Order: sequence, then structure tokens, then C-alpha cells
Amino acid sequence: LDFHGQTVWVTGAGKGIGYATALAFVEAGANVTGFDLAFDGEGYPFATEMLDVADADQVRDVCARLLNDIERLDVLVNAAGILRMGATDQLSAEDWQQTFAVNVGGAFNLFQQTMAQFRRQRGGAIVTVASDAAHTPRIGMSAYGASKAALKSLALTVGLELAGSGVRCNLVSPGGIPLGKIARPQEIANTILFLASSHASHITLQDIVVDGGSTLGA
Repeated sequence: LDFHGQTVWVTGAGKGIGYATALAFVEAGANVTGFDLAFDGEGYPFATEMLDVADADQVRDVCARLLNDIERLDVLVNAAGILRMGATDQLSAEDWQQTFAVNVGGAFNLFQQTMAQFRRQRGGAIVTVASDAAHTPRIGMSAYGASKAALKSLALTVGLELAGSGVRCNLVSPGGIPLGKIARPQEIANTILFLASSHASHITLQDIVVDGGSTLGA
């Protein structure tokens, strides 16, 4: 999978799946910009933008400024996300609010700021990290799964809104079933790179669940 010369944006890039995906794109030759609230790790071999992707004004300022400097946004990866668990009637107001602000609002803001670019360039790919909790109800994850279901629905309608522009828009949903150990970020990133690649050129509005089969196909 070769991404030489391509411009790639990744949110949630300070840690977890976003970091692994940014790194995988850098190793595949891409020019990568990572977005996250904090960059507290010891090494980032890509350009970083430290902001709250849940904040519509911050995303507007930064993305408008960067789009003024690039010719093409080849790949957007939405990988921001937080997990706050609890019985539905015990979850705090803060955990409910922040779950939706980050897990749905972040991608919404990125979409608001990039859809015109995707339309005007024709083409490109978007991959959004959802969750298998969006596919089946999971005790303790009512808010998390609901936020990821909103995110998936949003990303699919964006994919329909951009299909006439030739943009591909897909999702990955991370976690003897489960089959194997839980998937590492490095392996989620492999699936994102596949969906971002020319080897997936007629794949859009799809969601690959990468959880060892735990949803039994749902």
C-alpha cells in the first residue's frame, strides 16, 4: 500500500488508533498532519495540530488555514474518540456530554470544514473509526455505542453527499468467538489503509468490523 506524495489528515493522532494510523501513513510515504487535544507521547514523525476537534471554531480556524496551503486532501481519517462507561442511569452529565461532543461532534466539524475541498478536487477517501458497540447493544456502553452509531450514520450520509464527487467514504468498527486476541491499533490501521487505498476504489459506505467476530456478523 503506497501513499507517496498524498496528503493525509488524521484526528485522534496523539495516541491509540489515530496515532497508529498516522504512523502507518508516514511509513507508506504520505505527508501526514495529525490532530488531537494533547500530544503527550515522546515521538510524532508528522506535523501536529493541537486543538479540540469537538470545538467548531477551533477546527474552522485551523482547517481553513491548512487548506490555504495544500492542493489536495487525499485522505481524511476520523479517529478521535473517548470511552466513558456506566449503567445508563449512573452515567454523569459530563460523560454523556463529552462523549457526544468528541465522538460525533469532532467528525461533524471535520466534515463541515473539508466537504467543499473534497467536492472541488473530485475524489479522495474518508475513513471513520466507529465501534462494534454501534452494531449491538453492550451493557455499560449505552452512551458510547449510541455516539458511535450516530457517527456511523453521519459518515454514511456524508458519503452519499460526496459520492457524486467521486469520494469514497467507509468505516472501521474496532472491538471460540472472539477469534484471536483483541485487535491492536496497528492492525486497525492496516484496515484503514486498505480502505483508503486504490485497492478499495469501488468500496464506499461500508463498515468493516474488526473484533474477532464478536458481533457474529452484525
